Amino acid sequence: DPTLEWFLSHCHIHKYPSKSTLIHQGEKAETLYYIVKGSVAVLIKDEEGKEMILSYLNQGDFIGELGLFEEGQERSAWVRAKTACEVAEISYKKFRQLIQVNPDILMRLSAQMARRLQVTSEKVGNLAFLLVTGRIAQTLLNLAKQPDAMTHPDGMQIKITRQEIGQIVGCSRETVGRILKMLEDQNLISAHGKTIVVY
Amino acid sequence: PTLEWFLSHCHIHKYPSKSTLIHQGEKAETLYYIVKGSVAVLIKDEEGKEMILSYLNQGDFIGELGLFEEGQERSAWVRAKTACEVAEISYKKFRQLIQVNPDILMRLSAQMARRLQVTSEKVGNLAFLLVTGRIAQTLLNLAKQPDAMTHPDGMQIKITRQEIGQIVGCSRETVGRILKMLEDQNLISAHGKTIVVY
Ligand SMILES: Nc1ncnc2c1ncn2[C@@H]1O[C@@H]2COP(=O)(O)O[C@H]2[C@H]1O
Ligand SMILES: Nc1ncnc2c1ncn2[C@@H]1O[C@@H]2COP(=O)(O)O[C@H]2[C@H]1O
Ligand SMILES: Nc1ncnc2c1ncn2[C@@H]1O[C@@H]2COP(=O)(O)O[C@H]2[C@H]1O
Ligand SMILES: Nc1ncnc2c1ncn2[C@@H]1O[C@@H]2COP(=O)(O)O[C@H]2[C@H]1O
Repeated sequence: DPTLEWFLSHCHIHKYPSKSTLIHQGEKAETLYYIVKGSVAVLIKDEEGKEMILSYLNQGDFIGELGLFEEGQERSAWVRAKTACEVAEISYKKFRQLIQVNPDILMRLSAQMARRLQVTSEKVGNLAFLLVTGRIAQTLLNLAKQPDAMTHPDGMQIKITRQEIGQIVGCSRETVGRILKMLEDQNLISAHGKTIVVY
Repeated sequence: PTLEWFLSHCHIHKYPSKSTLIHQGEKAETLYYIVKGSVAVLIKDEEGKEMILSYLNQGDFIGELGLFEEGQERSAWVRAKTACEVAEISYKKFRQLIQVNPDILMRLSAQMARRLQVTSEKVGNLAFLLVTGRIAQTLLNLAKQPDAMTHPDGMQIKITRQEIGQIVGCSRETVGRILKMLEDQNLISAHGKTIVVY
């Protein structure tokens, strides 16, 4: 749309190959990003290097916004390219001028921030209230209802590794393996290889 | 100044302690601002167990999450801790104010950003730490707040075992047992409703 086209005209755009890191946790934040094309993962880590995926973000999503509103902040998480990405970037200083010219661009950003708070708060609830089986079940269901799901005779077919599931729900790949076997035993899914059919 | 201006467009109401300002699932059409008092933001499970997502205080916006897209529900319960004086304004009126001076939206968004940082950390804590570790980190977090008092042995904080339980996801009895253990390990001290984090 015209508002995003205008905003993007003020950005400089860069390509990140798959698996490259756009944002490192702890970096001093002075830059806003916007995904023109591609997908990323937002990750945090514990003291042993275990990773949890806080969110995937996709085309049309802003990234690196959390430092915009107060000076001297650090990046709160790592952001890694899941595919080749084309990403627009703009200094906080320039973005603030754009906001004065047309606050609709701040409305667009803030809308995403609000949704992220909602979704992350839901995740808190899931971790606090659900067991690992329930979190894995809900994750498989949510992934089957995503745009990139594949139609299957028996339901919706998804592509995700045990490692990635573990990183979403907070458990080892071995634990994912055991729970997935349990779910197939219950005739709720089938596991082919890296492919899972959610009935 | 800009706060004064914003408030002149609001209707201000009083809320006694324990009263619910916002109920989860209600249609969101209104923005609030805490002029005085403190609140807790809470979610519930299927068994009625409650978890505190955040405490908010004077200067905090509340009920902001439905502002940017129509037909959304309140995402959580917000309950008065102390009695509160709360400014209220329709989403429609607020959207007009933003066009006059977007600094009011910058202030609100600054809070959304902080909340996402905090809530994201909570996600990590729940995923990575056992109950003892979560209680420990909670004490550490409280010790960092502005309302924490300096003490010869560290920072003194004020919180109940029920509140800690609601924050970390465990019973008040579990909190009680673990605080005793943590004291034995020479990491904290306790006294009724007051805790010193070494
Ligand atoms: N819970 C979350 N949901 C979605 N995106 C997030 C979340 N936490 C952090 N991020 C993104 O990761 C970025 C890391 O850099 P910033 O903190 O500047 O901005 C952050 C957000 O864009
Ligand atoms: N509580 C947890 N226990 C184990 N692994 C976790 C936890 N939270 C996140 N993870 C990550 O999820 C990953 C799943 O695959 P891995 O076992 O190879 O590595 C795991 C960790 O990096
Ligand atoms: N994770 C959180 N941290 C702080 N405040 C929150 C969080 N989740 C919800 N809230 C507040 O609770 C309110 C519930 O109503 P809204 O969804 O309209 O707006 C929400 C926020 O103001
Ligand atoms: N897993 C859990 N076990 C017990 N209480 C919980 C849990 N998760 C959240 N809570 C809440 O935390 C509260 C701490 O005080 P109560 O024991 O009175 O009531 C508890 C519940 O409402």
